[PDB]
Amino acid sequence: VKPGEKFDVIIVGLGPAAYGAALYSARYMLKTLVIGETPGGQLTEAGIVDDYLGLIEIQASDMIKVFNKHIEKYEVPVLLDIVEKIENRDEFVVKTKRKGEFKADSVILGIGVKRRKLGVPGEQEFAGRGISYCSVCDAPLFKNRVVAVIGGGDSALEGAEILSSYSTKVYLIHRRDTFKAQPIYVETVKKKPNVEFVLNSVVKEIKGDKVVKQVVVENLKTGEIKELNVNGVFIEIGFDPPTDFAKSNGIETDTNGYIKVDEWMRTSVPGVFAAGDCTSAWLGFRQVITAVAQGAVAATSAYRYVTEK
Amino acid sequence: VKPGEKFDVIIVGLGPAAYGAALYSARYMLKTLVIGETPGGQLTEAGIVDDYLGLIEIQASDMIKVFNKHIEKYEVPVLLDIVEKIENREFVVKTKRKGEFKADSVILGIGVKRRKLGVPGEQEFAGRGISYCSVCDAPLFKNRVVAVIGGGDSALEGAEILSSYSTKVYLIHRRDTFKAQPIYVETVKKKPNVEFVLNSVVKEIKGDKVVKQVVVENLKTGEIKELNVNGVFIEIGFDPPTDFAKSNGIETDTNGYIKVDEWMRTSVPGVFAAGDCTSAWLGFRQVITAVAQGAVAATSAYRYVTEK
Ligand SMILES: NC(=O)c1ccc[n+]([C@@H]2O[C@H](COP(=O)([O-])OP(=O)(O)OC[C@H]3O[C@@H](n4cnc5c(N)ncnc54)[C@H](OP(=O)(O)O)[C@@H]3O)[C@@H](O)[C@H]2O)c1
Ligand SMILES: NC(=O)c1ccc[n+]([C@@H]2O[C@H](COP(=O)([O-])OP(=O)(O)OC[C@H]3O[C@@H](n4cnc5c(N)ncnc54)[C@H](OP(=O)(O)O)[C@@H]3O)[C@@H](O)[C@H]2O)c1
Repeated sequence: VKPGEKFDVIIVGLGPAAYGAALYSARYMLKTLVIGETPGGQLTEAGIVDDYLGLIEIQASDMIKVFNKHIEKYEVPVLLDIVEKIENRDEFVVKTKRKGEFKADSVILGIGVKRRKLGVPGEQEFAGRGISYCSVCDAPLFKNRVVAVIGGGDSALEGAEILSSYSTKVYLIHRRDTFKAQPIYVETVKKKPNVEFVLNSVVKEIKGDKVVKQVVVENLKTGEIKELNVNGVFIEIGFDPPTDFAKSNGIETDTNGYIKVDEWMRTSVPGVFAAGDCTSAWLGFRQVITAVAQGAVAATSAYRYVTEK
Repeated sequence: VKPGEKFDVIIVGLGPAAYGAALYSARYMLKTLVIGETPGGQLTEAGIVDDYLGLIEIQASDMIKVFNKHIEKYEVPVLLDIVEKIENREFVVKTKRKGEFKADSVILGIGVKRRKLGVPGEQEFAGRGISYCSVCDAPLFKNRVVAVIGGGDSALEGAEILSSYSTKVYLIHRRDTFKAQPIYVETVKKKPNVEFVLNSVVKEIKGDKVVKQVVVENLKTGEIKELNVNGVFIEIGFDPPTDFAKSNGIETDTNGYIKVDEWMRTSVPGVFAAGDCTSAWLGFRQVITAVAQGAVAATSAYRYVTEK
């Protein structure tokens, strides 16, 4: 591909939603270009994926390999870079951090979201070695083990509820006295015999040997520091939507800051579609299967928009 | 399993949506039971599947096998039978010949039934050049001549994508007008390699090992023509499970599909649905989206049960 050159559609991102959209866009014979920074997106920080039907207990690394090979069978050009802006015109102009500008009749955003990190020692050290950011995804991996879940929202509460059906013991560590998660989940989890609430507390450090062995916690009231032996730590403290990219490109966001889409993945800007974690659809529920399917839908909406145009 | 046993969730159907919901249901630790008549559902009539990301050019029969192995890894019991009734008494699911089962929730993945055409050769050339899905199989017919039967959105969109891959397309329709959206008609109309064959019907499909011709009859003149084609795409629609829905107190939309909101919730609390029996992404009949809706319906089933 050459700086310049127009495409029927340019896909921003290289996570599951992006591959999903790429596969369908290429199969509809739209001239397609994928521009994204990290191949696999969040799959780069996953370990074993067993929630994508048909790809049994597959290594995330292998999942990325086969997703890329699948779109490469259709010869979709993939540029590894960052999209800086998406300019409206008649036709779209998409600027990258290096590779230049490209034109397109439609654009599909699969930019994902940034996971919020605790920012404490041991966090990167043990990522993928006892630390997970997805309870629904990795809970089955902790049957009869001891774990801690960190946060006080719907995903931390639902995480603890799921982990309670697998783990011997679950510590729900949250920094406030109260929870913003739905009261229903709170009441539900409190009633669990193997769940212990550790309120007004924050994690100070995550320790271990080859893997996680303990979480050091500080009670923010009593200043008291204590160590809990755990086999795993699930960080469920939320995400940062790409509200700045959206606003910066004239794209409407919902009341949560996510890219606003309708059923068929259409954004507020005619000709611009979006898929995966960056959208308002199925907020909360972030899985590979749903992002890949939303990509197929976004690609379908772009095909209809381009062919009708 | 045994009649009378209780489950957290019972999934009806054994298609991609059902596999999808069973996978997430078992992983949420919901005691799960799948009751479906035909394993793989519509996948039974497909050939190579190359639109489900990560499963490259896989035979539909092998997609069915790995889908089943994925849920059997979680020991989800599968009962091969037909669900006759779903009653709210918790739920009591009545099957045709295996008894009744109890459940706190139910996920419907019953799909739709393809409208049969029924013309000589249709059976003789199954998998032999006859397809029931233009978007799925178009890439397999690059530089080949094909015919598309139908006059709706499916047929027109099919003729549109096939016009891009194929040499030429014969759009054969029995009416003088189209049931497809006007925008679809004018778009196809502008494709130089799409030839409308209106007020016409297919009389039969011929070939040797594979399809080689289609015999069409003009309803207004009785004239007959043999058209040489390498492929025949039958796009005449599907019949939703309206009657099943109404018989079970489930609301349907204006097209007769089971109505669901964004979370795959039907009009009945505790009853969810996924895949092409639902009103969501109506007409988009893809394995990938059906599997995803199953994950969503299993998640809504999970939230419902844990909160009950
Ligand atoms: N309907 C459902 O079943 C469901 C399930 C899961 C998620 N969701 C949705 O998805 C969205 C995001 O879910 P979410 O619960 O992950 O995000 P969230 O609603 O933002 O809650 C996460 C919480 O973690 C805490 N936290 C943040 N940074 C922290 C830090 N550095 N150290 C310790 N604690 C920290 C915060 O609590 P404080 O700021 O209060 O201290 C924060 O609000 C929500 O809008 C939610 O409704 C829905
Ligand atoms: N919005 C979109 O872009 C889109 C795209 C694809 C599919 N869809 C959805 O998919 C659903 C079903 O597919 P569809 O729209 O193609 O079905 P459809 O709306 O029923 O149109 C198919 C047509 O095939 C003709 N036909 C039926 N039986 C026939 C036979 N035995 N011999 C010859 N011709 C026959 C019929 O025309 P006559 O009855 O007039 O003879 C029939 O209306 C739709 O209801 C729609 O919601 C939507």
